[PDB]
Amino acid sequence: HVETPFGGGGEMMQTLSKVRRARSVPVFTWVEKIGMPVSRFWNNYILY
Amino acid sequence: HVETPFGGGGEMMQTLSKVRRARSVPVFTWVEKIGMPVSRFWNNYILY
Amino acid sequence: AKKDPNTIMSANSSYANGANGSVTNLEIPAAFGYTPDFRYYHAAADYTRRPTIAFLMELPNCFKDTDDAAKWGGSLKALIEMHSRTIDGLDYTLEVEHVETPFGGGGEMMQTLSKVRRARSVPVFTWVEKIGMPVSRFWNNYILYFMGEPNSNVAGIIGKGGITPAATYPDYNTFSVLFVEPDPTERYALRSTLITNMQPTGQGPEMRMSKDQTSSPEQLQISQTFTGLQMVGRGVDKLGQMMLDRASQTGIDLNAQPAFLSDREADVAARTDGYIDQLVSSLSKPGVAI
Amino acid sequence: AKKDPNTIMSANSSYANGANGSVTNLEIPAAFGYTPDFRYYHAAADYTRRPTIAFLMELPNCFKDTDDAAKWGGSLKALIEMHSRTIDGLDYTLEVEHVETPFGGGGEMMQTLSKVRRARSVPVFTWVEKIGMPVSRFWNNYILYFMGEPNSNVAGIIGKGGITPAATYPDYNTFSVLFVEPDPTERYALRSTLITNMQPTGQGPEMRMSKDQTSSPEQLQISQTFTGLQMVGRGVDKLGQMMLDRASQTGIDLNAQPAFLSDREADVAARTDGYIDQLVSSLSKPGVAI
Amino acid sequence: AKKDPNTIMSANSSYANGANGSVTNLEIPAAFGYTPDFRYYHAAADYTR
Amino acid sequence: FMGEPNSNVAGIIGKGGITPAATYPDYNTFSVLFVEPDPTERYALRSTL
Amino acid sequence: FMGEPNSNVAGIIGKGGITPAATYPDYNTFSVLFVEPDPTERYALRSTL
Repeated sequence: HVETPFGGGGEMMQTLSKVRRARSVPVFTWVEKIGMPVSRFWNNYILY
Repeated sequence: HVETPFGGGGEMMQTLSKVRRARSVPVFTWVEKIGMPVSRFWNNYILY
Repeated sequence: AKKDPNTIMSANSSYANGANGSVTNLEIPAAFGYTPDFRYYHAAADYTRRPTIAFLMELPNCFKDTDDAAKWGGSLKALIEMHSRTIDGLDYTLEVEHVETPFGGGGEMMQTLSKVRRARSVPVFTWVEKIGMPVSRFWNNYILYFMGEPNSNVAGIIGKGGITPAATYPDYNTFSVLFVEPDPTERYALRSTLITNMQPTGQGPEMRMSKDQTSSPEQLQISQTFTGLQMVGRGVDKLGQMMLDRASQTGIDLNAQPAFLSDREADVAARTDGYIDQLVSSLSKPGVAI
Repeated sequence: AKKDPNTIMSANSSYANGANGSVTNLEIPAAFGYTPDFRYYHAAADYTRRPTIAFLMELPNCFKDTDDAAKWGGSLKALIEMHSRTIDGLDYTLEVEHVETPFGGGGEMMQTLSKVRRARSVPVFTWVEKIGMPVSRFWNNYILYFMGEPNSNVAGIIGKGGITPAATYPDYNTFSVLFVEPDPTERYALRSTLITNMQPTGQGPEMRMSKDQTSSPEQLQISQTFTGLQMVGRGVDKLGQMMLDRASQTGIDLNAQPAFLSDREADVAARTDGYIDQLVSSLSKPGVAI
Repeated sequence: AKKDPNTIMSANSSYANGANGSVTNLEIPAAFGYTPDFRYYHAAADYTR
Repeated sequence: FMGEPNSNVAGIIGKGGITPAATYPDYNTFSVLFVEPDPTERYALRSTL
Repeated sequence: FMGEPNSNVAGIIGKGGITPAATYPDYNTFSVLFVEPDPTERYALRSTL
């Protein structure tokens, strides 16, 4: 919103300005297995 | 108020200047119900 | 029970000039020398501070232009003098300033007096709210009608016709108070300060609202701060002593006052079922042969 | 306490001719030789500057043609002497100028005395503004009537009749002031100055206006610089000492002055709902027995 | 409260000619002499624009 | 002869004419001598004042 | 003896005939000697003037 004083008393008049939305940042979590397949999968994905 | 020295000793003279009043910023609180009536109501209110 | 006749200053003079009550000699052999002496322990009795008494000395002239100025004055007097839960902010401590100049190069300094000053008092009264919220009403309306109104910054009283000019001078909407610290017996004044030009500064009553039905209802306390021009010296000590000379206590006993209940109400008597009624009406009276 | 008898000049003479108070002896050893000596620490007490005093000496003759000369003179006197918040711009320093020729081709030079001059004083008074705007009105009307008027460039007083010729002379619309810089006790005058031919120059009061309802009302600081023509010497020192001998301080004790209020107000005493009133009327007094 | 009767100019004359409200009397003792006097503190009320 | 809880002032002061110096210990304090005697109670072995 | 805030001048000057040299330190200053003795309070281990 935006404000402007409604007289000198200390009150404000508010006018809608803009509306937005949040943003997602996904984060997954795993536990390694015997032989470390998860780390191999992701590292080789990135590398190749 | 305002201020002006009454001599050099350290006493002070004050004169009334202005009067103002505080402001209200209402804040309601609710608890969600089966379905999601409150969240749906408010989100759709803002959107439409 | 006897003490050294030189324990009490023979006459209040020199630094003790103008004092009201008895003062210790300050020349009796005191402790913290080679050894203490039990012949002079009466002089080791110590000062202990006591609560301050505040007297209203003047009223604003704005009350005259209102209706029921008597009520306004009475409520102001009661609030300042009797309802005061606490009072703070009083202070007239001294302060001294010097200068420096090297005395050679070793690290020794020479000093010469430059100025002497004094501290300021910032009165702060506190109260606890009563049913009907009378204190908040009183102070809010004082500020709104005798000082200013937030939206226009003009006193509401000016709406009434015939308000005299010179309503902007402090005496139109300011008052005075006299503060005295007494001795334990409340017969002699030990300190005083005469502050004038007082009216609220900063915040007023709290004025907050909220809903929580599981919360326990709570008390309200009112804190207000005031302006002030404080005066001290021997002229005000005499005034404080004169004010405290009134409010004498001769003939007063707080342990022989009559009970505020003189007797049991008439309904209790009407009931006729209790301790005394058993003896009066229930038990038989055959006489005692035993 | 005791100090060396030779600390003070035995008699004021040579460069101390005309000095008023006691002047330290510069022949006593100082602290910056081989090593400071504690026997001469009294003479190390330092000079410390104290505020100057303004004494009005003469009035403009234009006051005579006005409706009330006493009011104009009293207002000018109070403004110069008692209402002056600060003063600045007094200076009578010396300044020496030399002519220089080389003493060979290696860099040396012979320097010879050529001239000696003195600085100037530009008094600047400042005040703080009061209800009704008396100071600004006083100064603006002074400039408008006893000095030029912007639309005609002629004095407003001459609108009247009978103003004598020679109205264009300094004695018509100028005054004089004597400035004295006293000692800590204000019994002896250490520095002095006598400036004549004084009237406003530069810019008068501010006189600007604006609208803003979200900004707190503000004070008005008034400044004014004046013309002058100063004198300094020993006759001026005698004049300053003669002024300072007056305004005696004997009998004055500000810690024993009576309070500006001697007793509580009559309306305050009429409410009978205070601290004293409860004792006087509310509580019973059956006596004390034990 | 009580203040000295001479605090306010009784009549608007001399340099106060044409003044509308109440103009303080300028011959009252001020706070910047030898010392201030508490009997004349009503006359120290300041100007606010 | 000591404080009273509600007012914190001695009740004796309700009698006018009580001299000043009522705050000193001699007004409202006393003294005692303690002795430890021997079995025959003729000689003092320990004492305190 | 030192100063008064409202005038920054000693009140004693309100009498007559105070010495013109009243502004020197010997007028309103004193001296003390500090000594630290031994356990027997017979010898001065350290001193300060």
